[PDB]
Amino acid sequence: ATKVAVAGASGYAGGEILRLLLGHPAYADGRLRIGALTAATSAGSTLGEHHPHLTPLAHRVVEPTEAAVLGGHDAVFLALPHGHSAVLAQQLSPETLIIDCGADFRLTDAAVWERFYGSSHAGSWPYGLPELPGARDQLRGTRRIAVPGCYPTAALLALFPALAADLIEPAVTVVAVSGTSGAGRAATTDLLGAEVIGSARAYNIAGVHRHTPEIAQGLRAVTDRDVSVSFTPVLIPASRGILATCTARTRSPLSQLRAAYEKAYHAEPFIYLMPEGQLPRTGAVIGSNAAHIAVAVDEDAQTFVAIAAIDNLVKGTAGAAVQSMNLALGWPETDGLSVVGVAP
Amino acid sequence: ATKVAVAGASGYAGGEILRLLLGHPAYADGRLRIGALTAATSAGSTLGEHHPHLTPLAHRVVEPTEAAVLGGHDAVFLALPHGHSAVLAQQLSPETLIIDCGADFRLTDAAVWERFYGSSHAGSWPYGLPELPGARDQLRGTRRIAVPGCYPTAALLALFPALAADLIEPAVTVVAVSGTSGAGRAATTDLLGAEVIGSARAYNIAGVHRHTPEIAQGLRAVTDRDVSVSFTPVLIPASRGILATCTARTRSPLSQLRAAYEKAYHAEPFIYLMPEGQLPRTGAVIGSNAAHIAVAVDEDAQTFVAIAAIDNLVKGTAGAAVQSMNLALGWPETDGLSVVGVAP
Amino acid sequence: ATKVAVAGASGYAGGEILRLLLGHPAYADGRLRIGALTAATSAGSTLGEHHPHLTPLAHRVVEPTEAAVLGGHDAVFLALPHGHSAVLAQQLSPETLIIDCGADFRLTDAAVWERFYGSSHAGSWPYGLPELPGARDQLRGTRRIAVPGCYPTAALLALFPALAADLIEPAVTVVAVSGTSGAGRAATTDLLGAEVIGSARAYNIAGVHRHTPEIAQGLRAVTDRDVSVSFTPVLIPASRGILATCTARTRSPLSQLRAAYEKAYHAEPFIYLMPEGQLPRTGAVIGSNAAHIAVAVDEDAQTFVAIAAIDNLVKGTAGAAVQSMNLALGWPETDGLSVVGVAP
Amino acid sequence: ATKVAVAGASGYAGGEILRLLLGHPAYADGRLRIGALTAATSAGSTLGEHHPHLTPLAHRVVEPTEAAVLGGHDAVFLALPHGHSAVLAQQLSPETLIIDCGADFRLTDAAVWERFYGSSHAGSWPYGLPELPGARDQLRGTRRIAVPGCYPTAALLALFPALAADLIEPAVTVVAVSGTSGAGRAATTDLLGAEVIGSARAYNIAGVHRHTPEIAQGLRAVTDRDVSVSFTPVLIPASRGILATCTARTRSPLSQLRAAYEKAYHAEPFIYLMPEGQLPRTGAVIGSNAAHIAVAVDEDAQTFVAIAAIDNLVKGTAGAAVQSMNLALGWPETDGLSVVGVAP
Ligand SMILES: NC(=O)c1ccc[n+]([C@@H]2O[C@H](COP(=O)([O-])OP(=O)(O)OC[C@H]3O[C@@H](n4cnc5c(N)ncnc54)[C@H](OP(=O)(O)O)[C@@H]3O)[C@@H](O)[C@H]2O)c1
Ligand SMILES: NC(=O)c1ccc[n+]([C@@H]2O[C@H](COP(=O)([O-])OP(=O)(O)OC[C@H]3O[C@@H](n4cnc5c(N)ncnc54)[C@H](OP(=O)(O)O)[C@@H]3O)[C@@H](O)[C@H]2O)c1
Ligand SMILES: NC(=O)c1ccc[n+]([C@@H]2O[C@H](COP(=O)([O-])OP(=O)(O)OC[C@H]3O[C@@H](n4cnc5c(N)ncnc54)[C@H](OP(=O)(O)O)[C@@H]3O)[C@@H](O)[C@H]2O)c1
Ligand SMILES: NC(=O)c1ccc[n+]([C@@H]2O[C@H](COP(=O)([O-])OP(=O)(O)OC[C@H]3O[C@@H](n4cnc5c(N)ncnc54)[C@H](OP(=O)(O)O)[C@@H]3O)[C@@H](O)[C@H]2O)c1
Repeated sequence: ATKVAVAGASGYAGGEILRLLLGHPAYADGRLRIGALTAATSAGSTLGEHHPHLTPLAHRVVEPTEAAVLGGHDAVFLALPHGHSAVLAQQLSPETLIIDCGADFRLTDAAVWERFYGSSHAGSWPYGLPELPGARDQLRGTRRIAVPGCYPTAALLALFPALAADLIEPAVTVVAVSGTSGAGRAATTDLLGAEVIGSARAYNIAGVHRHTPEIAQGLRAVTDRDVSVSFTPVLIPASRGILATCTARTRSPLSQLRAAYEKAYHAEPFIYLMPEGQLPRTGAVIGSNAAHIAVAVDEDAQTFVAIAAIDNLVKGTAGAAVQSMNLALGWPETDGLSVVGVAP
Repeated sequence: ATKVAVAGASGYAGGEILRLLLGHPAYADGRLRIGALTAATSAGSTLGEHHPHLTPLAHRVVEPTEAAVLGGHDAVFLALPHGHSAVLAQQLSPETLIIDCGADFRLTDAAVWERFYGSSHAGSWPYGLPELPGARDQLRGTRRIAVPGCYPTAALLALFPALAADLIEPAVTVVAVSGTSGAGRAATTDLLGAEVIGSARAYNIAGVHRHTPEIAQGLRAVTDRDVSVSFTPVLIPASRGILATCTARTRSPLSQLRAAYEKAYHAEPFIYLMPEGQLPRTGAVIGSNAAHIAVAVDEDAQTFVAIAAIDNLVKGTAGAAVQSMNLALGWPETDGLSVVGVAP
Repeated sequence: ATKVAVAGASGYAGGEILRLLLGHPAYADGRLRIGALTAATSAGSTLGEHHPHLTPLAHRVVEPTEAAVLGGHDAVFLALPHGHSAVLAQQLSPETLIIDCGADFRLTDAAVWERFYGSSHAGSWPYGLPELPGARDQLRGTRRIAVPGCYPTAALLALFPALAADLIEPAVTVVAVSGTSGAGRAATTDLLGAEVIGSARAYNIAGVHRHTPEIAQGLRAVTDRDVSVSFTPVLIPASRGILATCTARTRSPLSQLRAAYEKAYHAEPFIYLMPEGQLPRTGAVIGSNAAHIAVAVDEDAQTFVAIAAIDNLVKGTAGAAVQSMNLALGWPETDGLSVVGVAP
Repeated sequence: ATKVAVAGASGYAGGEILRLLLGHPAYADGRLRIGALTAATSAGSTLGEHHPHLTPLAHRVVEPTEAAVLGGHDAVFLALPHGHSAVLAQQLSPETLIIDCGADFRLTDAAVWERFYGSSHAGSWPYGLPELPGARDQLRGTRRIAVPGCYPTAALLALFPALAADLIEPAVTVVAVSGTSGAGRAATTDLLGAEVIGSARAYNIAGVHRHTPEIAQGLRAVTDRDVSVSFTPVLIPASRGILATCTARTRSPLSQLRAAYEKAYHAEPFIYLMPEGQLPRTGAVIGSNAAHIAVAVDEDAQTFVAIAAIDNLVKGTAGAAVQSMNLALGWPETDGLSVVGVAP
């Protein structure tokens, strides 16, 4: 049996990993066991005090996040803020499958990392976005996964097919709305319900958001040209969901762009291209590992437009982690990962 | 193979039955086929124009609700407004399993039906609330099921253990908040998003709500005493969820009340009694077939208080329908019905 | 010119006092000036860092909450958590008008205060609910005001006319839903947007909420029967608004109850009795100082039902404070207090 | 006295005009009277059945929308869907002040109008955006006003100072989120609460939205350069508010751009440039006629970023209508128009 530990089990990403594992077929038949659940200060509390939706695990006592407690598990999810997985990965048995939700091993340019995160670059692990060209093969049998950030997942799925086929200019604009669970459950006044309800605001604008270079990195993997990214995130009064509106200049006809998206995504089970006349909505993908995508051309503005909707906690985090865990373990990639949303 | 038709497939309850069937183990192993999907004016359209979250069924063409279309199915869900079940059930075989989400066959007193619904009584079918004393036995192998209303489900789960144990007075008060999907997807000005968002309102107050006699009927099934029900529903700015606050006068001690609930619900897989110090929240049960329940005693007011949270679309209707379907077909009662909520 | 200080200016109640003062006619004609704005940890920041909606005051620097800073003001609003007004009030001049939004001076029974607040009783000041029988006369020319809690404001307006006329039994039940701004802006995980959005929950149930004795106290002021209060508050996903559903057994006819509410409220400018066939909604009173009320009789359950909607930050706090301020200073009671809501 | 009629009084824009008129100083001192309130199918009903927040007018009976009904009024607000206004305005006296919230008289190019609205071009009236260069001159003493659309108001305020100073390129991108009251109150399934709540969706993308040429026309008024507009609107689960994220290739450093916005807006009472390190939020402007603006430069992407927040119903429509009314009547422009938002 694959014994699984979750570090950061009391946070939003850790809770969603547990939700997905509880529903995974390997948990049903005993090939996957849910072992130690650890955190920082929540140690000693029961899991139900943080995740009342996870009633089968509510009685579990949260433990300290120490190598000894996380030891003895074949797979370890790290659902912590960036800064801990580098040292934590080193203390663990190297045979252990380590799936890091944080950013520590995402970036391939050490100088880019130091500019945006202000610490020593730890390195890079296989990127947990299996639909990216080349990425799936690197995850088969791997023992190290860097799960993508939520906004990059939406932006890259929206944009890479057009850019890989040289059908748009490499200067892209991304304005993405997001529910507030993407910010984590650490209490701040700016994330308070009364503040968030009934309001929308852009934040970390004009290149300072740390996902900007992660989008750039993913796009550079499919083109020769110099990539620039204008990325604006906008917080909206929903708990989950990302709707990324992505634009770039183009002179290619719509029919060519449509065919490029059909070719890239016809055999990708989690990507759904909208029928003609329909557009994505975050409500349709909530609680699923799906991305819903539509493309169009603004002829007057000579601008390509791609819309992508994902659940930030599933395809944008925990579902990507479980998807990559499946590939790493040699299990069917779709195990435990529904494409069906929970709407309305 | 059990072939299933869903009448009212384009509505909220029909869409949620379909979501649950797609995840049901009998669908996965071919024991259950999803057959004809019918409606009224939406006949001729594709299901994706109504339920974009159900992408595996998006291509299905909605058919007319006609006995010729519903025939040849081993099971037929009726997810229609009340008024059509009697005729449709007359036209289907007695061996066909018919599961009615509407009210037509819920009430056992013709005079009560006439007073609250203004029409002749159709009769009554086994009530699809398996947790009620005596209900499960009536549902095993049955071919006719009347699924309960969503508010009675919450209220009856909150109250019947105390009342059946003679630990409270039979004059009960229920004030229940509900998300707006409980009203259905028919477009009215009062259900418009701009109206509902940011606002709460009680409606159909002081005994005019048709679920009042349904609550009373379920309580009279566990006591000979003179039941009265003060029921106030309150619409709140959520899409799903019912939180029923239920009260009754008592002089019994809390210890005896908690023991009554633990005895009644210990072996009930969908009922979760909150640990000491915790209270239910609708967010914890969304997308699950669970009910979360806590009880307390207000000594100064000599008042018993029971709180119950359910998802109105799952345990409040479509999950109850599939739960009853499982019992009717001799399948494991929990098949396809998770207790794990989709939160936050 | 009346110089006004606000202690706790960085909080929700303090911000709403300032919003109302900015729109008060005395502010427009110079009779009223907004002086010191004080807090605790927030001292040293600008007001716009806390209340970006108050742009005319955004540049104001928040000052420490000290007697020296607060001195030299004709009126001082205290918008602090309970337990600080006694120590702060005793350091101001007795001729200073002190208006306390907290509970410190609301309760008239020292033993009840100690039970529910766990500290020594400070005493009691004129209660800032002018519509209560006898209350308005105690406020005229006063220099001490204890502003009521938000739930008691709704429950008392819903219930006192029936109880004062001996038309209902004195055992009352109140189930009130509230937007999340009633909990204050101090950051807790339970108040985070992702948690409160899409979810509802009762809290502090079965008589432990500190507003239970405050409701009982107001009701005891209109009757000599023994009062008891079953009070359940319910957090819902809105930022503002309280909808109180209040019930009591009755043997009086509806016409008599209706007449008692018309008599009590016909001359009350902030109280609006719903037209026949209409019911209150919190969205209709947001941003106004109004209460919208309807009453009914559940004949089958021999139960009176009263529904009251207020804005918890206006008539439930800062509007009541400004309303009482007007009375204390001899200004027209409605000055700066609109009855028109901001909907949708 | 100025007698005012409102056509389309039962809708969202008409109701918000009435809210502002009720708080206008001319209404308080008798110089403005609220006369005929008209609609289509809601004629015969009372206004309270549509706008329960407008309790001082709740008793008013809605009348049919006929030119003879609207005659005899010194000022007429038209808050109807496109069409109607032209036919109605032709039958009204040329000495009547007509303020049209619809699009009929906004556009100055008949071929553009035909292409996006599919009807004959009625002409064009002075555009009701007083902050636009040259606009205030045209509004003084005018008897005809075309009020701008909500999204163009936000986009033009965000972009025109940069473009007028030739500091950015004329190919602009706008992605704007909007609360659902922008869609009007006509009941459709796509606007119902359960659909809108918890979901976000772009609509009318890639140049098909009718506000695209309106944005382009406003920008052409400040540059003789060729303007292109990529405009994407996104519906979010709020009832009010527009947050426009506007980008363009930059040819300038932030200091020059900030200075240009300071110069353009320091005089403007409704336009608030955010302090250093603060960004707009729609919650801060709800219920006010304010727009909050911030600008930035993404150096790595060489992209100018401008964020604008307004209330879609106030500065986006009814507030702009009343603002232009003041100017046309020779009244103080800010009369009845607060800059203070109703937050949280
Ligand atoms: N949330 C998303 O949508 C999303 C999407 C993509 C990627 N991610 C990434 O996933 C990671 C988790 O984010 P989140 O949203 O889940 O935040 P969160 O809800 O606040 O949870 C953070 C968890 O990490 C634990 N923790 C914090 N510091 C710790 C320390 N020194 N040692 C051990 N445990 C510690 C916390 O334990 P305590 O309870 O004791 O504090 C908590 O359980 C982040 O790195 C994020 O970048 C998140
Ligand atoms: N929604 C809940 O939370 C809930 C909970 C418990 C019980 N129920 C009960 O389940 C039933 C469905 O409620 P709902 O929320 O799903 O309403 P809904 O969303 O508005 O949809 C109703 C469905 O019934 C179809 N329909 C209406 N009239 C029909 C007719 N003459 N012939 C054939 N089909 C017709 C409609 O087809 P078209 O699309 O063509 O109109 C539609 O698909 C109700 O009786 C309700 O009491 C609902
Ligand atoms: N909010 C409502 O709906 C409502 C309704 C009715 C009555 N009330 C009552 O009004 C009062 C304020 O509630 P709230 O919702 O506004 O809470 P809040 O949003 O969290 O703000 C509390 C304010 O009090 C300040 N403060 C806290 N401790 C202080 C201390 N030792 N010394 C000086 N200032 C201190 C805080 O300043 P810092 O920012 O520096 O911490 C803050 O500005 C409460 O007593 C409440 O019971 C509230
Ligand atoms: N809503 C916004 O945020 C916004 C912002 C900027 C500009 N505008 C513009 O303002 C106008 C009103 O939009 P809205 O949001 O208020 O829509 P709405 O909420 O649906 O109301 C539309 C109003 O127009 C009336 N009406 C409809 N058809 C009519 C007809 N043949 N004859 C007479 N009256 C008719 C309606 O009366 P009945 O009740 O009888 O149907 C109703 O009162 C639109 O042109 C819009 O472009 C709106």
